[PDB]
Amino acid sequence: QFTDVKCTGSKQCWPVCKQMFGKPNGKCMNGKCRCYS
Repeated sequence: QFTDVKCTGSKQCWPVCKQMFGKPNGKCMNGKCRCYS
């Protein structure tokens, strides 16, 4: 899924997603994190 927090690339989005949802991977999109499956 998507997030509503500031990201600075996939790397920052990995822990951020891990925390929010629990999908330790993901990518960033012009400011917000994205998770994977």
